[PDB]
Amino acid sequence: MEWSQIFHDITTKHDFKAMHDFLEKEYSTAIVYPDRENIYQAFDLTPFENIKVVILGQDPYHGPNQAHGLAFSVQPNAKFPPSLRNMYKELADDIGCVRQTPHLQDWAREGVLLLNTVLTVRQGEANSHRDIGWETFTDEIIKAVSDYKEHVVFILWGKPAQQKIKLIDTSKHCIIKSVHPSPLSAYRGFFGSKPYSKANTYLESVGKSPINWCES
Repeated sequence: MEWSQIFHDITTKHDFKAMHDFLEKEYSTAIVYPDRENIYQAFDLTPFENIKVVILGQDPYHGPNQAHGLAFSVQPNAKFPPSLRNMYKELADDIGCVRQTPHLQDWAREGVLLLNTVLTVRQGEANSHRDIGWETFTDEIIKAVSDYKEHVVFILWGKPAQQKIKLIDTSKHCIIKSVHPSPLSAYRGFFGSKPYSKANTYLESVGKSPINWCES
């Protein structure tokens, strides 16, 4: 099973023509992030067969040079997000490594699908592309991962991400949940939650190799 087949099935099931037309207009008319060639970078770097972990995000970062198609990741020489800083602090406390690389392409290559639920945003306007169709698309992605894979870890940070438990078959997959790494919630259960080692313990228990969350 490959993403091309899944994407085709989704675009067959639902009519995305109005969404495609809107995004065409938006990219030619406004400043939309990430760069268009990166909208599906999570999928490009983590082929369907390689998925071991899914981490859900929100919409992309909306500042220059930040977003590049992976949830929570920023490019080098971009403003560094507080949630990512807290993810890295917990990683250092959990696994032990201090990451210096600001982007998460390492994690994607290891099999971590870094899936925003909304895949575009206008510059400087958080949530500007909410409710245009992306949530239908990314729900169907989540469901396809749950349906066609076995023994994947779904890491669901924050209540909105946790609503997606309805799309996940908990008899075949692991769910790790906690509050979100944002400063507004991190001190009430994200720090000390050890999601990275919990994910690896699960993967090892089902005969899979762990994620290398550290610098490569």
